[PDB]
Amino acid sequence: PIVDTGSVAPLSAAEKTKIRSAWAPVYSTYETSGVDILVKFFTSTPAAQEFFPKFKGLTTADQLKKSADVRWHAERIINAVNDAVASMDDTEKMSMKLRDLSGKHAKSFQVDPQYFKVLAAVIADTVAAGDAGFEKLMSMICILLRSAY
Amino acid sequence: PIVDTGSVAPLSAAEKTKIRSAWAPVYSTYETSGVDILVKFFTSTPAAQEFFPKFKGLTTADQLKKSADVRWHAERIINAVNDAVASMDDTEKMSMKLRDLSGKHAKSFQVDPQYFKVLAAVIADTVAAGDAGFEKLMSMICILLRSAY
Ligand code: HEM
Ligand code: HEM
Repeated sequence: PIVDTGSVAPLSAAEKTKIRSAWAPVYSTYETSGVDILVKFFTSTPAAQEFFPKFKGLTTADQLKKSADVRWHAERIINAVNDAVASMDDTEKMSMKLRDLSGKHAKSFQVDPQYFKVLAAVIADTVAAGDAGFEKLMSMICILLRSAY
Repeated sequence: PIVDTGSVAPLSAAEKTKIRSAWAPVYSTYETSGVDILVKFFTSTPAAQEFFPKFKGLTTADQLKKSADVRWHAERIINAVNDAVASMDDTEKMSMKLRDLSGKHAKSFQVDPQYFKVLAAVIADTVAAGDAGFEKLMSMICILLRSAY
């Protein structure tokens, strides 16, 4: 499963290749992909809904998909992941980016760090439900997004 | 016209209101708006094309609108402006954001500062062709994006 603590073994050349493949199609239409994922996560995880101030008032999955605020937010998340995917070969760069992102969440957005793996789960279940290699990537991302807390 | 040097008078309550109105519709579909603007700017201003490394190979306005890299890039620009519009009342905040953005362009992206006003012109011509109040906002944005150079 997806972890957000400790450490995970390096990604193997085989795993990286599987990821790039499973990913490519999803990013080709991140506009949509992104929105669905975020809408799915949000509608099914009420406890974290209070952390998206700009979505106050939006309850149905219908309204959300029509809000430009939901789309922007969803588009940024989906690309942060895309950035990671693109840095799988430069673990150095991937860290700097996410560690910076971790800081923003902890100091400015003040979001509960427990949902990182919950949303990561939806992204994984959507992009490549079942792949363990992709679960590693999401675990690294989660572990790093919590580094600032 | 749009300036990127010196200073400009403060926005009047009247101008701000005109701006918010002319903007709202555009942002409601920034996904599209953004792409068109960026595609227009890029296709008609060759001299600045070499500054978008990720667009190498893309020449027709057809290819561009299909590239996820163009879309992401266009979506970020369009929102930076949206951020400004939202800060028209807090000139303080608007500065910090843009001054930071100025730095990234000068130190990391290494873009020629002369195109800020050229692209700003297309955004203005598209969102509210003719409005002088909107030209002020774009001027403030341009003056600030050059502060780091
Ligand atoms: C799946 C892992 C996640 C990634 C990679 C991620 C990525 C992002 C990105 C790319 C941004 C833009 C940062 C910026 O504005 O400069 C961001 C902003 C934000 N994130 Fe996360 N995020 C993740 C999970 C979460 C979770 C679980 C929450 C909390 C429920 C959350 C709440 C927010 C909020 C409140 C903002 C800013 C809202 C705004 O001003 O639009 N994020 N995130
Ligand atoms: C209309 C004024 C402009 C605004 C408000 C603006 C805003 C932005 C924003 C928000 C980003 C991303 C910042 C980040 O994530 O680090 C960006 C990136 C960038 N901008 Fe600008 N920009 C403007 C004009 C320009 C111009 C005219 C050039 C070209 C000469 C330029 C070239 C770049 C480059 C090279 C990037 C890298 C993005 C990438 O390909 O990944 N920008 N800009």
